Amino acid sequence: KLNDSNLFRQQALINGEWLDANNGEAIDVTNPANGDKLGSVPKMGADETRAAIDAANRALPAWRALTAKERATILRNWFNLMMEHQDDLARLMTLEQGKPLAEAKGEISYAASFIEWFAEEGKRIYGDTIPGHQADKRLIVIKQPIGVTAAITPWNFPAAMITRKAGPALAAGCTMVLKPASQTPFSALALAELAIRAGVPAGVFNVVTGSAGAVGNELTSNPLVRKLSFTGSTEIGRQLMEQCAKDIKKVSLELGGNAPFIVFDDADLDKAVEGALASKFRNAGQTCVCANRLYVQDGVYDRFAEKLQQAMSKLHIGDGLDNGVTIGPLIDEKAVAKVEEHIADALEKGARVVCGGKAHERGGNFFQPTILVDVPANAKVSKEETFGPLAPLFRFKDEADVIAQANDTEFGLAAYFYARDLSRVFRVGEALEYGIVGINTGIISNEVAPFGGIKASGLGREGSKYGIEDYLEIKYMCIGL
Amino acid sequence: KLNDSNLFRQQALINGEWLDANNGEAIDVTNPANGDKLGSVPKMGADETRAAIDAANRALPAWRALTAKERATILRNWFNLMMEHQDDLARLMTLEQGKPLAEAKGEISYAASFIEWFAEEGKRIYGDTIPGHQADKRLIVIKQPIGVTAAITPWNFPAAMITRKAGPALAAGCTMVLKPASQTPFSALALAELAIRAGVPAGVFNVVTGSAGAVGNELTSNPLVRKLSFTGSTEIGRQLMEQCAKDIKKVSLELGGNAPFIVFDDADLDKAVEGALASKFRNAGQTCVCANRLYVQDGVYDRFAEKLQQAMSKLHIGDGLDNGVTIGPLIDEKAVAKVEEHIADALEKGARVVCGGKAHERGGNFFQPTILVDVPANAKVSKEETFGPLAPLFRFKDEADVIAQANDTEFGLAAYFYARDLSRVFRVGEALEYGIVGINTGIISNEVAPFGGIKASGLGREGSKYGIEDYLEIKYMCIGL
Amino acid sequence: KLNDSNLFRQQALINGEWLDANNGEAIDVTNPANGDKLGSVPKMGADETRAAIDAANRALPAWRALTAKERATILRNWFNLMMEHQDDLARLMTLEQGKPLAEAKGEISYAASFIEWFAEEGKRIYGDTIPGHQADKRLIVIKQPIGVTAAITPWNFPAAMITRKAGPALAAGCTMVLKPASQTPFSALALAELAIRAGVPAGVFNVVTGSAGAVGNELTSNPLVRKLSFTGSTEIGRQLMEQCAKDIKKVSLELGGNAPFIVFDDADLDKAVEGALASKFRNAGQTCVCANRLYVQDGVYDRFAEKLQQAMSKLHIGDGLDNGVTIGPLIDEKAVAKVEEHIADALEKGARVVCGGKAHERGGNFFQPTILVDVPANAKVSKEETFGPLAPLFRFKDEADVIAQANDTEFGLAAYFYARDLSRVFRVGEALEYGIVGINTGIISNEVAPFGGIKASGLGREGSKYGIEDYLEIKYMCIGL
Amino acid sequence: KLNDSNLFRQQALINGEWLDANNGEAIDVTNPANGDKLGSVPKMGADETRAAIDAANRALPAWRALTAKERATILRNWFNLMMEHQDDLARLMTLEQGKPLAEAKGEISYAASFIEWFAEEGKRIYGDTIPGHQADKRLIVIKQPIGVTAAITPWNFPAAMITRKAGPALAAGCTMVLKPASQTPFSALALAELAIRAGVPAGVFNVVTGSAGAVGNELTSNPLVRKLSFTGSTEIGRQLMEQCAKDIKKVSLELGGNAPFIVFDDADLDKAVEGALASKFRNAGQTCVCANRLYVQDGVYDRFAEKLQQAMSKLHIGDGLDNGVTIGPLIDEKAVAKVEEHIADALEKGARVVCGGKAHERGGNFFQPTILVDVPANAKVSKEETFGPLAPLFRFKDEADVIAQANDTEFGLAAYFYARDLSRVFRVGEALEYGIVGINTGIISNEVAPFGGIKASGLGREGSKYGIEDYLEIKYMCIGL
Ligand SMILES: NC(=O)c1ccc[n+]([C@@H]2O[C@H](COP(=O)([O-])OP(=O)(O)OC[C@H]3O[C@@H](n4cnc5c(N)ncnc54)[C@H](OP(=O)(O)O)[C@@H]3O)[C@@H](O)[C@H]2O)c1
Ligand SMILES: NC(=O)c1ccc[n+]([C@@H]2O[C@H](COP(=O)([O-])OP(=O)(O)OC[C@H]3O[C@@H](n4cnc5c(N)ncnc54)[C@H](OP(=O)(O)O)[C@@H]3O)[C@@H](O)[C@H]2O)c1
Repeated sequence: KLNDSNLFRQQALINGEWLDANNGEAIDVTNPANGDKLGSVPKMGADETRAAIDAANRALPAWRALTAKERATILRNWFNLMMEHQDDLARLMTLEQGKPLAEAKGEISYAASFIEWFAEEGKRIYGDTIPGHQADKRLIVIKQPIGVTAAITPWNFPAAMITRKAGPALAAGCTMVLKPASQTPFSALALAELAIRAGVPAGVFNVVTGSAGAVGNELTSNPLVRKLSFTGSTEIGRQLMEQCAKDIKKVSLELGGNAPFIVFDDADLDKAVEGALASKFRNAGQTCVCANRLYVQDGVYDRFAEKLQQAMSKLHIGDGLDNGVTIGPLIDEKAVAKVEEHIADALEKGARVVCGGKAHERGGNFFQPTILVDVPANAKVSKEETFGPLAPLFRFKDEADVIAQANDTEFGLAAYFYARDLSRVFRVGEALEYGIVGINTGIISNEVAPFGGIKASGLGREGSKYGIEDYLEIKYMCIGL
Repeated sequence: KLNDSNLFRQQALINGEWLDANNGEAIDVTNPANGDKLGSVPKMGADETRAAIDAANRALPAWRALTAKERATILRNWFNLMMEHQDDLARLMTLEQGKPLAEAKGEISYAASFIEWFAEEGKRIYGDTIPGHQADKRLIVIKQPIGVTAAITPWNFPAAMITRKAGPALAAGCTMVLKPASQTPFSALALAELAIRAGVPAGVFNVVTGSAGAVGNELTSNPLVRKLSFTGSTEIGRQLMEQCAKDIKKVSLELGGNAPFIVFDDADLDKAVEGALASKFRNAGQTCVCANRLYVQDGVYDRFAEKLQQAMSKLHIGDGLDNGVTIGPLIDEKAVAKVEEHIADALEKGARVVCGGKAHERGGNFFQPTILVDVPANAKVSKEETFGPLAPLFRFKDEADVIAQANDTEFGLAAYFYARDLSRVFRVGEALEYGIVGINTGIISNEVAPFGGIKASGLGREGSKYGIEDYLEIKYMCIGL
Repeated sequence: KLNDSNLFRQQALINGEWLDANNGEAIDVTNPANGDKLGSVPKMGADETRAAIDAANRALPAWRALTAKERATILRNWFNLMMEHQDDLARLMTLEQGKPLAEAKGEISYAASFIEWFAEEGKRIYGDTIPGHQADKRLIVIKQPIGVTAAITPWNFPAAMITRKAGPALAAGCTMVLKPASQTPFSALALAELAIRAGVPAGVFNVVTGSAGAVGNELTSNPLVRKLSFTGSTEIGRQLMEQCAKDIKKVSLELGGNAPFIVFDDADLDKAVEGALASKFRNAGQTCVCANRLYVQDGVYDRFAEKLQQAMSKLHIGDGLDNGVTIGPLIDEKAVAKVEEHIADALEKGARVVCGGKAHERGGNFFQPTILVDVPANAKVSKEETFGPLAPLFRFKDEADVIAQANDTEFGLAAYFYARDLSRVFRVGEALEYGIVGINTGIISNEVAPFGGIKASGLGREGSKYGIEDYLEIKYMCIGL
Repeated sequence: KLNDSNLFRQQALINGEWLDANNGEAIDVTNPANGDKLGSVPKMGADETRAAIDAANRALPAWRALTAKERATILRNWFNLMMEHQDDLARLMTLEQGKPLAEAKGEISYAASFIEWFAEEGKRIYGDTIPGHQADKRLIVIKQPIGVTAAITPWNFPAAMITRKAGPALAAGCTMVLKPASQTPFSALALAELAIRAGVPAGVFNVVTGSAGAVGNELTSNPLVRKLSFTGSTEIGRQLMEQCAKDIKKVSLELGGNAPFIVFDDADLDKAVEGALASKFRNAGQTCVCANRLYVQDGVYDRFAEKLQQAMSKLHIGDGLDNGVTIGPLIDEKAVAKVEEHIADALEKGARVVCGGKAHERGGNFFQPTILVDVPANAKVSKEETFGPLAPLFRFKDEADVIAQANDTEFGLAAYFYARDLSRVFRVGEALEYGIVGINTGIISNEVAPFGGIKASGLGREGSKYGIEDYLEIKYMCIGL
């Protein structure tokens, strides 16, 4: 398999040391395309996690004390190494998580861009001087690393989730203990390996593998951890925020979404269809910003449905390492069951399957890209994140009406719409209750803009100048002359 | 009492209406100097709070839709009214909370400044344009009001605590339901009255008085509330943050502090003493940023102690309405009990009373300005928040030792130090784990600088350009050409 | 006359004293509507200007040394006084410059807004801290007043031109010597009077009246003057910039414009006509941002021309003090002469007058609002600033053609266009070589956005956070630990 | 000689082509250490410069149209190449300009950092959105490249002067025509060569060699050039600013300095001496920020003078290619003469040579580091830029006195002072009329902070987030809904 075999790691990284769990237990990792065992990863608990936090704390003063340029040098080394080893990293990711190799290569590039961006940002952590309240007073604001930080990351973007958190943390001058998804830990550990090679000192970046709560409970209850960042389900987000209350930790969360994708009568339809295909079926729909509800205005509903159906039959389901495959398997059978459930629920409420609608002939974790039409506003899918390759099409008549429908949810991460009228664009863009709004495009991803949710969708922002804020503390100094 | 009798309110403000509780129950409010009943306020519960939230929700679109200048006009009217009625407002505050009239006048001025500052800041909510990731993409960031907000405020700064939250909320384009302290609600309600007179529309700013549980539980559990701001004890902060997890609310907290006040060998000792007197004994020590631990270097310990004792003998205890009174009573008998406990604890651990030491001859809520020496680091008085006119005094050797001692706490709000050497000032200023650092000054309060805590001391900042951020949501728009 | 007779001043203000010229010579000021003498102002020269500069220099340390808040108090007093005396100030302006009373009241309000805006901005002059290049280095940037400043202002906006320069100068902590237009000096002197009443100290703001080059030569050659701001003709801009080279003065310039006004096929035509009317005929076309060239796409040319002609009928010419008058006289005979020359030049090159086109029946400085068609691109009116009620109409074919035509000029001040298509709006908005671009609106004026030109049109910006920059010097401080 | 022989170029670079002058005339370049001919560069004039401007103009749309990241990729390649070829570039520079090899290597590294920094800054050109003046208005500010730019650079920092201007220009999206110093053109042309290798397209960066005004007259009179940046003498700065007035060009200037270096009673003397040695004798005192006047307080004057004299023994004069040489030759005989003239005027006015005092035994351009004492304020050296290894020592009594003396000059570039007292540091730091202030350090150079002068010392800033502003135009767009 790999050009560089040392990128494949079956041990956790704590304080510069590759280690097994104290008790020797491991978690098996399997290939979602076929069920084959790829390897394993330590099943760590509180004790190893505690040791990792103590290592992060011990390494903090010396990391914090480096110049921004010397941190930038190390981080840029990390970035360069990621790009150098791109092919191996992509292969590793396809094997453990399932997405097509081209998608995985794209993710490596995107993931790496966070390391580069924040290396640069670290040199631009600006304080302020503020005109004084009295002639004999001087006011200075500085921004300093929050300290030891914890990160919990999901399985759907096994590389980019890491770098979206480690990038700003390390560039801020913080240290980090990261717990990657048990289903896709290899990508995280490979990045850890490249961090060593880049010159990241022992204890500055630690990767601890184990079962959800064992590691997580220690991360949220240890007062040395001053900041937690989590990406995943809304329910676990709730529990983690509750747990963080004891120490009044600063918490960043990127949670559930239920993205509306809105096509107005004045849209460029071919572009809407391309946007919809890219937005819905990226990572087989296993994305927090995937179109989950497709609202199409009555004037263009029939034409759009036809074009979308034409475009969808062109997708190739298969093993993500094979030529021309554009839809891989879902992560597990639990993901499949949810897609199945959403389809059944839409049917019981009067929707019609136009195409797909069932598990793929391959079985296992493979599901057919599917289109539902005549989907009513009371359907589960209208309220609940699908996380799979299902396009449900909601009809609409009126702009005010669709805005009300789009916003009628506790979530508020990404939304998309297609329209050409300037005034319409402003009205809809402004009225949508979402943290991210794609306008005439289905692909919004980059490292330079703030990515995050409002409402039940989360707290804080990732990427951009705003992204590093969450890892800093403001200090106000008032000097008496 | 008052020049304008209509400033004294004994009813809550909901949706522009002055109301009693539905069940007509009231909370009595007494004068802490003597125990006299001043009046009462409604004892509202979930029902009235719910109705207030619904009013704030209803009022939000039209408030949000005003220009920043028209919001500024209304807020500047409120500011001007506060300053016009300064004398009445100060009197009202002295009567209900106890502080000397001059301190109350000072607080009105400071409280009002937040309204003015944020009126101005509202016009300066700047979005961004960011260079695109592709030639056919445009990136725009806008900042919009988070929506309906809740505020819970304490008794120690009965006017400033209101304006530090209502100012940025309203200027951001949010609406607000505020629950003021049951011991000092009149200040809040007078401000409410002036908000009506200023042109603040019905439902934009609501003040609900009642039991903490009954009002607070509704604030934290109603999903229409998207943001909570609280100032008070660390334990209630923990509970409120837990409760906010359900809706993933944005939370601002300003909590406990245990402020170290550090005097180095090279300090101006007369200035250090002045700063210590101002910092420790302001509001009789009932301040979240009050000096709570006095660290004085070996070389100057004896001289500082002598000078401090000279300066303190000049302190005058009495009714806050009387000439020359500089120490008023504490807020209630439990305030006294805590101070008494901290003394008892330090003595049992081998400390010495240098002056004060017990409850004043007047009795009731009055307490003797107290200094302790020979206090060990594990004493209640040096680990917990005292909120009384009691200071332990510590000797230290050098820079390294005192920094370690200063930072050896779960808190992180304010710290102070006195030194003249430039290098020392940077070293100590940077090393202190506090959100606020006073350097050669004991008074750091203003509206223009970010005020808040790190660690267990809070989340978010109040005042300054950063203050309004906590009430805004960032929206990223990506336009496809 | 006036409600407050002391607003009418016939003396200059130097160092808090109302003075005549040393030689007692005066400049007569006449009413452009009828030629009546209104009064006179001192005809000052180098001597009095030098004394004004010395007074500004002398007052600088104490003005600079005030807190931002105390400068804000004084400037807000000035703002408030301007609004209080709005009616008198508007009357005074209509009498001396000619514009309709409603336009003059509008200008007072707009002029005043600069004083308020900058009073606020003075409190928000932010320095920086920058991460250091070495561990033992600290980098701090502060912004300080440039020092003594000079302002030269034109006759077309006799109040707003003052406040757009004095506002940011005084808020920055600078002092100022201002030379107003000889044709409209009363508005400037009234403002000066209000500055006294507001608490602006002697020598902080001085108004010297006199003949262009005598006062100007002293302003540009005196090394105590560190900054010059000028609004007027391009040719005088060139000369003043040349003169400022000796001392390497910081120079702000707002110069000539030749504003294209572009109407696309997909425009809302009624809104385009309304915008065109407002943009072209405001201040009788005597505005640096007035539509000077009207480009209308082939598909809508005929309809637009018809509608514009209908709308122009409801403009009423007369004395600006009379009810319903919407076009006053031009400033003088020379202005009438330039409009006649533009029309004559157009006609001899094949142009055709649609309506108007001759001096008004009243004579003097009154001119008929005029539409010209068949105007060649080599016509004086398509190349030069007209500053009169003259609307030439240009046909166009496609977007790329009109952009090339709009940009084919040395000027680059304001441009306007009307379109509904989102992509078109971006393409055109981005490609126009102008400092200010109105999109689907003819009225772009406010204090909060940066106003200024590119190319031969000027240097620097007025209004906004960028406006105060031109009156500050950046100071970089590098501290060695 | 060089590792990479193609770095040594004897032709100009215009539109991607290496060219001789139209008339084949060349300028000889000699080694200042011995007078040897190194080679020559074209003696170009108006015609070639005009062709270069046309080439820059032609290349602008496609350079402007790239994404910020693709410009960053090209610029980072340039940076990397500079660091890769550091040894050759350093050698080339030492040969043509004379400075020690270690100084030259340091300049290459410093010069390269501007290219890196601005590559990063280009991705961070932020526009704004501003809250509207009316509910139906939206305000957007964008920042766009100013267009074709011209740069004129001096001989003292033959690499860093180029990159300080080309860096921000190209990162802004501008194109550039650069005229390097005729005495040190090879460094510029080598950088040009690496720009080709980096992927900088033809016409984006042009280097035209020629003698002063020939090239300069065309740069300043050609209206396609919209921005000029110049570093050199004050007198040429004045002339260039005058010439730029015709087109109202945006002008950046870094001119003469006369840096005061102030040592207070409470300074660390050994550190002051080290700082003074580094500040005064870097590049043999041929730097715009070199200490030119040494003010030492009465209490420490004698001790400082003794220590400075001891330290001046650590200076080793010779060929910059030889081991341990720390002072090279001056640039030419005219430089030697000016130093001899300053010493003579100082002695004529009563000053005394403590050490050195005349040309170095080698002759040619070699001069002895000199200390003067007993220097009066009327000496030329107190008013004029020496640009040579001459340290004059002034005695001062107190703070107010030295501040007044320091500021008593038309210059305002760099100043330095040594003091430990916090209050003193603020007082003096704030009161100094300089763009750059070193505090307890003699070395202030970096790419992250704004570098530039006030008063007659310049316009604009180089390095930092501010550095790019001078190369952008602000565009205000106002959208009507
Ligand atoms: N991009 C996203 O915002 C995102 C990502 C993933 C899932 N989801 C949503 O969640 C749904 C299904 O849930 P899921 O199982 O994939 O995600 P989940 O339960 O929210 O878990 C996400 C990650 O958090 C860890 N985790 C769970 N509970 C924890 C705890 N108490 N303490 C510490 N860590 C804990 C898990 O670790 P283990 O791997 O060890 O179990 C997992 O890697 C999906 O269908 C999707 O809608 C969203
Ligand atoms: N860092 C600085 O601010 C700096 C730098 C250099 C000099 N100086 C000052 O000037 C003195 C040295 O004299 P200098 O002859 O080197 O100074 P200068 O006359 O200002 O020359 C500086 C550079 O600008 C070029 N130049 C001069 N006039 C020009 C014009 N009209 N158009 C276009 N380019 C023009 C020259 O090119 P050519 O080589 O082709 O003649 C030279 O390389 C020093 O003693 C110092 O005080 C200061």
